[PDB]
Amino acid sequence: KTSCPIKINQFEGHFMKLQADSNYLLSKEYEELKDVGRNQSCDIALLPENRGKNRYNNILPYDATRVKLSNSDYINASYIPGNNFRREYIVTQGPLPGTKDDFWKMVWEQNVHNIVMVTQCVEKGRVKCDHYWPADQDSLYYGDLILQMLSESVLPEWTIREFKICGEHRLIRHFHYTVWPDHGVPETTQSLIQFVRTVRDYINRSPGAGPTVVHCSAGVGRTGTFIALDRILQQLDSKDSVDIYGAVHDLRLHRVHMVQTECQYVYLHQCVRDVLRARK
Ligand SMILES: Cc1nc(C(Cc2ccccc2)(Cc2ccc(NS(=O)(=O)O)cc2)c2noc(C)n2)no1
Repeated sequence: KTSCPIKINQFEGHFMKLQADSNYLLSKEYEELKDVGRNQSCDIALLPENRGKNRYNNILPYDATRVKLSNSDYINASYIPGNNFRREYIVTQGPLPGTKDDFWKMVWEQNVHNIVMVTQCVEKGRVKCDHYWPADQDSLYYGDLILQMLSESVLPEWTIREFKICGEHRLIRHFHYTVWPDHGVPETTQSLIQFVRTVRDYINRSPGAGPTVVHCSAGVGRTGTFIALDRILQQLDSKDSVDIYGAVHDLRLHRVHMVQTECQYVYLHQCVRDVLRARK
């Protein structure tokens, strides 16, 4: 099983059916995804060299799909296919104090113009991501790069920041969703749907951009849900039919744990359901 497409017109009843007996058919599909991609080696991520480069020792890129620092080429970051092309996203863990120069190096080399962050830095007193961009308008050195924040706009559920980066100038936009708790789901579908549509709008406005960066803490759950939502919301505009199973499957061929909880998988369905409810 690589794909379970569901006709737009069948979805409400289908999803009803999925949620029956305590999400019983849902848990089965989610369970079926469990081992996807997991036959692949993680050997470079496991070198002694690289140990301090990994936030979490069980969340490592596959050797086959890992992003490489041009060049010790090692970053915890994976290439991810999207609705439109094969290297559409780069997905990474929340930077560490000791890898934030690496992270900006990758951003520069890969021609990234848009970053999506869907974790906070510290949640319930637990560190999730370093505060890896400038704290104000003063320019900062990140290895061989200089970065300056040009603007920060704080909205209730996300904050958009514009940076200028120069090497030894590109404009970068950073879309930070602030209300998605780790291992959890946002409070509403409407919020993330609208954030997803905002980002994609700007992506469309970014001629020639490299991959879009998406990250959270480990770079798998909220990051994987974000991207799966981005992909299906495009399918809802182009197709008779949406393939939530297929999307998550695909993400898993490329990185462990993409969409990391059953509830995140349920939430993807709740999103598609509500969009279609709104249309009807
Ligand atoms: C070492 C070790 N770290 C872990 C963690 C964090 C963790 C550790 C111990 C208990 C619960 C979670 C890593 C982790 C941390 C955060 C996220 N969520 S994400 O930020 O949205 O990707 C996903 C994974 C994990 N959580 O789910 C899975 C799968 N791995 N497990 O072993």
